[PDB]
Amino acid sequence: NIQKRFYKGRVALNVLANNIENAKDIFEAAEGYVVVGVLSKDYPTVEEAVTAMKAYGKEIDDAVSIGLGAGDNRQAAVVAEIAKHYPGSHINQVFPSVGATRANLGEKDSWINSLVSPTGKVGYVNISTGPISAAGEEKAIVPIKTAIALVRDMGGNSLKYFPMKGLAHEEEYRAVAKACAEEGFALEPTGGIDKENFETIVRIALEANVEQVIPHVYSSIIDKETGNTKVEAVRELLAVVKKLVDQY
Amino acid sequence: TNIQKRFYKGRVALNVLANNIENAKDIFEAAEGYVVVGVLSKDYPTVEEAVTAMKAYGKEIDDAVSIGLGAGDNRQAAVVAEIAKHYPGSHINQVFPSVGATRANLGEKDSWINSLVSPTGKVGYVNISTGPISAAGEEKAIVPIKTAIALVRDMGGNSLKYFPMKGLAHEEEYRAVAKACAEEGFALEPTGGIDKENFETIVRIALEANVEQVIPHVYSSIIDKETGNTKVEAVRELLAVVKKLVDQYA
Amino acid sequence: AMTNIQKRFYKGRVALNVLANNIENAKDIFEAAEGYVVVGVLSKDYPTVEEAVTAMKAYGKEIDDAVSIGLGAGDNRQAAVVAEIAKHYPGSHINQVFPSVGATRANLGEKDSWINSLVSPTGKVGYVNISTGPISAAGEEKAIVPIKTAIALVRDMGGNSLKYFPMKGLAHEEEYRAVAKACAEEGFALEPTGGIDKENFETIVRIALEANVEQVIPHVYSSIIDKETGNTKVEAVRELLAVVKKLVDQYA
Amino acid sequence: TNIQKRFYKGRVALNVLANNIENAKDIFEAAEGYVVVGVLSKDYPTVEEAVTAMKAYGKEIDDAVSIGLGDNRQAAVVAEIAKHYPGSHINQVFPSVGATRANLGEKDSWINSLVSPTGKVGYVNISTGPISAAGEEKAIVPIKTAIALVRDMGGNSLKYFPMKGLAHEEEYRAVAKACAEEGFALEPTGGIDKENFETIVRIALEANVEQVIPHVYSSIIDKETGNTKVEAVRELLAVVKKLVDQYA
Ligand SMILES: [Ca+2]
Ligand SMILES: [Ca+2]
Ligand SMILES: [Ca+2]
Ligand SMILES: [Ca+2]
Ligand SMILES: [Cl-]
Ligand SMILES: [Cl-]
Ligand SMILES: [Cl-]
Ligand SMILES: [Cl-]
Ligand SMILES: [Cl-]
Ligand SMILES: [Cl-]
Repeated sequence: NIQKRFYKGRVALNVLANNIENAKDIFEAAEGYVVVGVLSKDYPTVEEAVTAMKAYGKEIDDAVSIGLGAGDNRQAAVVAEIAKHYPGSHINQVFPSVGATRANLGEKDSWINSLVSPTGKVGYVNISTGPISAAGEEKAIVPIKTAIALVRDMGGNSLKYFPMKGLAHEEEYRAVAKACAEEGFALEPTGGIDKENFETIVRIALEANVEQVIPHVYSSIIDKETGNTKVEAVRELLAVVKKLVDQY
Repeated sequence: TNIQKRFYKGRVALNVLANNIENAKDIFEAAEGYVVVGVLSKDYPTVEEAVTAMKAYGKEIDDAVSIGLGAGDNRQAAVVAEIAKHYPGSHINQVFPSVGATRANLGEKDSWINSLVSPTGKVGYVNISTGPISAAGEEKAIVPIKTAIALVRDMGGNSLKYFPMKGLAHEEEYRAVAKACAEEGFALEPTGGIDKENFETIVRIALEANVEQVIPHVYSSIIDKETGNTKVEAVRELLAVVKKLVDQYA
Repeated sequence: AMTNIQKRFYKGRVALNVLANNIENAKDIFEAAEGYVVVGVLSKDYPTVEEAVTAMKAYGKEIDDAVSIGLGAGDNRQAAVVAEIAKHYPGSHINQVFPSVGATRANLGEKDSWINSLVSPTGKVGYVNISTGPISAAGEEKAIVPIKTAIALVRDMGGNSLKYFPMKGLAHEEEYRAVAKACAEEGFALEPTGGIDKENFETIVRIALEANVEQVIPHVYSSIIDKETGNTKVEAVRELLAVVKKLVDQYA
Repeated sequence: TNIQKRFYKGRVALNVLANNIENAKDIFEAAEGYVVVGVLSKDYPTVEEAVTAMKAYGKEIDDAVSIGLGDNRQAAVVAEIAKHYPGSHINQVFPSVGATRANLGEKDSWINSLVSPTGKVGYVNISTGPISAAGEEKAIVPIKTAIALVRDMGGNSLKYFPMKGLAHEEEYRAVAKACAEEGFALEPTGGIDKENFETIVRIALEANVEQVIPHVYSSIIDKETGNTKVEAVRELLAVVKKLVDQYA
């Protein structure tokens, strides 16, 4: 399960894999403190996504993160369906699909995040992150702790805070980290995270006393030519995680 | 059978409770079938016993069963979600955060699921924090009505159950809910404190706003406490008000 | 001889305003606050002026008449009811909508009380919305006016403070500071209301005292009410009093 | 004995001052009853003396007395007089309207609300009490927002003062249009004389203000006796009939 993937129980990386070969190199470079993203959108049917994800899982101790694909809400229903057949270790989901996904897991255990977004209003998140809700003229903009309580009632384990646009919403992010710490809830900062702002983003969460943090680092560490997530980048991220977690 | 068969001229269906299966049959007759009959999960100690009972009701009333929490009791949300794996009924009462689980659990079966959202004292806004953990929070998620509608659609729900209304204590709020539902093409289920003296007003507000589909819930106000039965004459009276109003506005 | 409400301000600067579930809760609150509180009793909770008057007198008998007469639920239809209650019972403090202040002061007659005036944030620093009566609040446009012009009108109508609502906690912080500074310059009192909780209370009181407002009445309602018992939490009142003392003890 | 009897064809009532009871009787006759006669609170040292006087005037002219300020320092005096004598018509400053209404109790009367030209078409100055008029800035508000406030305070009309004759004509016409649209009465005052009276009343009538009370003070008063000139009242009534007969 996912609890094995947190360095000292505090931080697990989430990065994408180009293919199974890349997944294996990533898992090794992270010393196992990682869940590896496999994207539902890369496969034409639920059936094919399941078979692929089981194949990844076999090589990396089922440390698979089931992905939408950069938070793409068109894939929410697909991910909910996949959960009937494959739990992975970690599941990315939009806010309104968390309940369906948890129900679909049935007797299987997994960890499900809930995508909520910056609003420009410190203290408040946008929970309207499914297909119909994201197409609304207005969004449901709610205090962070009220979103956490709803995610709990729906069977989720964390907030996926996306799109962060790196540090563009840093003040808002600090408030989300504080609320998560106060409620004993996990946090997954995502969007525009790179080797340069990674330390800051993870430190903010640990300094706030968020117990479990899963930073997501996607295209910024992907080699454009080969498409592979770079093993040296994964090393560098892990080095940061250790430096920070050892102190906090 | 699809709940759509239960709406008079496609516009209004009653939701009332039944005390036993005979009472349910009498109600279904009195309403000319334009009703779903509430059977409460909280009246059964196991999901299995609730399922067995609900199927027995459904056999006698063309499956026009409304699966109840029990006065919106949020502790029954998980029970109702589990019942949906085994019995879809025609109509399911659920709290906002449990709609998605309930829809998923229906599996290959179809049914109609409402979503409990509450008055806030703030015209234009509803409280969606109606599950066990969310309702215990110090603050609630108070959102514009249409944003709640959109979320309910993404979770697989069919309507807003607007509760507790306290009759017309929140009339201005309720008017705004009806306007939003009409604009969004979404159904509305007014509930709480509805009786023979405010039923017409409450249904009229929704129809005048051009809400397409309305399901008013009328519970204890029409129950004879001596027998425990929902009063058949009350159901006939409510049906007559429905036909008058639907004929006027449809 | 001191006015009743002057007795309710800690060192003359801050009086709490909280609701009570019943008389015993009111008594408990008044003790927890060391009397530096007025307790809200809402007119909307009574179906006649006479019943409200009886009830409010009964609260007053137990808490040195430290009753704050309320509208209830923000329902501006209660403004006329509050104005009529004032003919019979002054309490210590009266909540009123801007256009109903004058009738309320007139109806007090020979009786003494402190009357606030509801004005609202506008999204425009320096300006408040005074269109808070039944007809005016339903208008196509609102009377949006500089803060001091609202203060001077409230004074001509017989009121004592601005009730600044709805604050949404610290959402209108910049607008609120401008209201506080204008109140300070005019020697007028301020009653911040809406979304105040144990976490933002200190900042809300500090913004006002730092700007040199002399008398502040923060209203703390749902955030300190136990939803299960309906009581305003006595331990929350004790905590808020401790904050008030810590601030006020260094603000002169 | 209410003010509705004082409007010629239900449209226009004069308001002019009386210097003594004989002058009041003469004015009431000259206007054929289509007048409220002003008695100034400031002409008496106490409320009680004003009340005794105003009652004596009213006895002679069918209660057709307009209670006058004469001056915002008299606002509180007028509010107090209203406890004891309603007249038919009461002049009041904007912030004292609700006190005055409340003081009337069960007695009926018509209360105006003094609001002022601003130099900004569409906007009136409602800061017309003693403290408000002494402010550095004034509350300058859209006309219809003033009307709604006056209604919430229990007033019946806007007293638009000081007009300075036609110096604020564009503004006045906009006030008339707004009053007509809202079904509210209007009382033009300040510098009205025999030369601009027709123009001022025509503006209100073409705007379709239902009830208009033009106030004509010093321009028709004999300085040597203090009396309002009875022939001037007849001249004004002739203009009122000539105009109003075209609209009613
Ligand atoms: Ca099958
Ligand atoms: Ca038709
Ligand atoms: Ca000072
Ligand atoms: Ca000092
Ligand atoms: Cl981003
Ligand atoms: Cl229910
Ligand atoms: Cl109810
Ligand atoms: Cl100052
Ligand atoms: Cl608020
Ligand atoms: Cl003039």
